[PDB]
Amino acid sequence: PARPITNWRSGDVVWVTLPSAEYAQSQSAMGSHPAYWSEEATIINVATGQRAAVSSIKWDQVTLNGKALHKETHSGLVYYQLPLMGKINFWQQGTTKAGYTYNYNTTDSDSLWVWWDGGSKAYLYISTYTTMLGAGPVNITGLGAVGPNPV
Repeated sequence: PARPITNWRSGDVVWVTLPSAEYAQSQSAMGSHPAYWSEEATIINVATGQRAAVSSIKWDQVTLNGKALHKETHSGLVYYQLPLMGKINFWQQGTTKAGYTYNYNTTDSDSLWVWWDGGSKAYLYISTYTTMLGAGPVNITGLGAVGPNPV
């Protein structure tokens, strides 16, 4: 059977869709820097072909290289980190209008962050510098390579 969507490995390719994404000026888990986020996001492991709604995944069971994801609580809410190698690339769905991240001209690598209440609701966040794709709602597609476990 195919590797489950909850099992990630370094070097995996992650394709994400953020339907009706909204702009947040300050993402608590991203150093209070801006982010686009969606509550109807889907996540795809491109090489394995497996996929699921982000809100369908139990994020405290997701692993990267067999290790639980790093998690942080900010203002009482829990966020889970899927680190990348390189940056997160995103654009307006169906267009060539690209977004860019907060650290758009640094050598910093990005991370996907997921808020999960422990039930069947979850928000996917991607770093953005500003409202270059609008304040929302805007359909956004994202693409990254899963990175190593954070020290």
